[PDB]
Amino acid sequence: TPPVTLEAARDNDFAFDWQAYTPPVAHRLGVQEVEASIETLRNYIDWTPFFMTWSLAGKYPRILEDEVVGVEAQRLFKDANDMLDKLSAEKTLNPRGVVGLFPANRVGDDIEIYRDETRTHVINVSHHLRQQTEKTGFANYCLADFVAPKLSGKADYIGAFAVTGGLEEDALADAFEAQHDDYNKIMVKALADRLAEAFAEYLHERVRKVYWGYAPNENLSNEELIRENYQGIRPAPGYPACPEHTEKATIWELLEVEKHTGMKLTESFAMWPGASVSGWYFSHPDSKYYAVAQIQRDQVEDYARRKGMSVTEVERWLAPNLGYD
Ligand SMILES: Nc1ncnc2c1ncn2[C@@H]1O[C@H](CSCC[C@H](N)C(=O)O)[C@@H](O)[C@H]1O
Repeated sequence: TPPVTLEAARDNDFAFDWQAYTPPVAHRLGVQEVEASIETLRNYIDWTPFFMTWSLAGKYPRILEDEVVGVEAQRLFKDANDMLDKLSAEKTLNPRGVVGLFPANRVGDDIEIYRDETRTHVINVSHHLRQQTEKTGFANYCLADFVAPKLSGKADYIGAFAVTGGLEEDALADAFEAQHDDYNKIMVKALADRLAEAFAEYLHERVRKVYWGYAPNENLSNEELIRENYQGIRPAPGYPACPEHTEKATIWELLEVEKHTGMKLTESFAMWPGASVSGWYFSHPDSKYYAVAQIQRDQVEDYARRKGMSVTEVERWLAPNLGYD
């Protein structure tokens, strides 16, 4: 599909009657350190990516009864849960996280995040990109579109989070490495990954039901959570609706992530521990995932201005999304 100008894309933003809508008010404004036990998180694990890591095809639980890999799958599942039992009893891998909710409003392709409900002083800006090709019967989406425009005068909110399967991951994996035990090195890293993703799922439910509080009576099964049968999204920097990784630095500042969790960012803006998830929370009922995809030089240069970066810097961070050489 052919490219459009930045202005043409913005003229085709997500269309919504903000005058008739009351964005749900965040019940708990502020930043809260959290933790979750392995016992708590194991009921929020999505096991299917675990089997994928072990190069086995099929959806859990059906994979256990499969005819070619079911026996192997059952053995992997037993070893995994045996290791979860031990990590749990010995408290040797300890999931940690932090959550925050803030007053927020959209301005253009960005989301202003305010110190307080006066909505004057901006403590941070969450910057977003916009789809920039010809859209047939649909908006040129930008994640900012799911927050009320400041011009509408509607009180709106944004959340963020960072969670990890635990700071101990490297020590446990490295010890299996020193033992030449590649099986259990793979296993403990796969389990840390499951616990991080389970914590992201559990904490998102906590946010919808309690911290933000717009779905207090939600009652979804784990399978329904895996199918994303809830209202709102938790998009993560680096993923297709917000591919620009340096926005993780804004999450780290907003939530004081390292102070509250021990989690760190690298020079490439990768998270440490490896088993880590971070992202935003959007409440809007029409919010959804999509791909920004390829963008043009006008949007790159505008993003650079808004970020305080040179055009050269932004072309490094957005290299995979450049629709030009
Ligand atoms: N287009 C997109 N833009 C931003 N984030 C996306 C995205 N598509 C998926 N995600 C992210 O990926 C997560 C889903 S994958 C994680 C849950 C899954 N049950 C598992 O264990 O693997 C989403 O919650 C969101 O954080």
